[PDB]
Amino acid sequence: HLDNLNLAQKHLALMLIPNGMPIKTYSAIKPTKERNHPIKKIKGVESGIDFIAPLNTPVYASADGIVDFVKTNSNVGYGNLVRIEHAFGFSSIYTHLDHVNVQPKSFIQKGQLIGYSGKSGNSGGEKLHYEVRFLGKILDAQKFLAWDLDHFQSALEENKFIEWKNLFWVLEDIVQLQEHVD
Amino acid sequence: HLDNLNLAQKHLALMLIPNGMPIKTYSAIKPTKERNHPIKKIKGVESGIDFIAPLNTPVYASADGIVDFVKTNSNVGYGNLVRIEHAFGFSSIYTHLDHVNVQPKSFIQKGQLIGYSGKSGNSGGEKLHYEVRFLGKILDAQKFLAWDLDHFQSALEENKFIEWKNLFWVLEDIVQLQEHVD
Repeated sequence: HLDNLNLAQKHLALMLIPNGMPIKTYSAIKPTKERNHPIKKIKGVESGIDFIAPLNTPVYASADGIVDFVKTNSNVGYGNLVRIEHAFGFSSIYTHLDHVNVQPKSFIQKGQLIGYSGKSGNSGGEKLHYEVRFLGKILDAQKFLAWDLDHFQSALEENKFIEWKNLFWVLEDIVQLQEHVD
Repeated sequence: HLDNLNLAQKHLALMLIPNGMPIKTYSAIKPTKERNHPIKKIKGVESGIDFIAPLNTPVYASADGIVDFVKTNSNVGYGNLVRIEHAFGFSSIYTHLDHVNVQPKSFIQKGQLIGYSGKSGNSGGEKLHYEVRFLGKILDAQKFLAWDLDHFQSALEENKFIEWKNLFWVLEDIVQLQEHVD
């Protein structure tokens, strides 16, 4: 069934689950594993990815959801940050920000501006730190960056801890309900 | 706009956000405020509702989501329980269960069986304890019990802490995308 998903299922998944790039301009992308981790201060921690980008680069939500946590005047650890809760257990986090433009409890639309990149906290310089998690579990963010309508299998290969078939069964019942209402 | 929502928005909201009764058979419904709270052991705690029902009554998910936490062999506090995370910050919890039939990380469909009612923990007898929350904040569960297609304003009157207009703007963009794909 993961090979024969319909377009309605694909479009719905890409509104609800993080996908694509959260920033339009960057000079480099590097895993956080390869620098001193913002909290643990050692290399080798599986912890998402950093977009090397100049101060004040706009940062955009990677899927619909709700803001559940922000830090707006912090210069320690992750620094200023936004965490977005998405459907079906996914979350995305955006850190080291210069400025935060959304409030906790605010509903979020995919592509909405949520802040401006900075160097706050233990950043190692001007960059956006980005993580995608599933019930708090760290995932390979690159698989979600590369996920789009023309590359739909990308995120589905993050399959060890996520039961994608069962998620798409749930989404099929949502798409069928709207076809019945058309 | 909350008066002129289309049917596609209404149907989508009722798949994603808790609504209706999580149990088919009960003798009484009473707020948990009116009994000794499972944890605090005093009256007057705003804490959801209890369905007075006999042991082994099946318990059903009130919306689509993901199981984020279970207790399966507990006889203290809330007892055996399932917590379901829904989209847009909502959660539902089902407690005092005799048996739990879902695992953490499992995707859930609205109406799916999730366990069997019991008297586990500080239950005060055979009952299902049920709570609906928004980013961890307790809500008036009766407003979600009474919410359905023919009574669509019911949950929308829980309006003090939830920006329903903004939520429905987000849902409108999902419904428009599927109309464009039809």
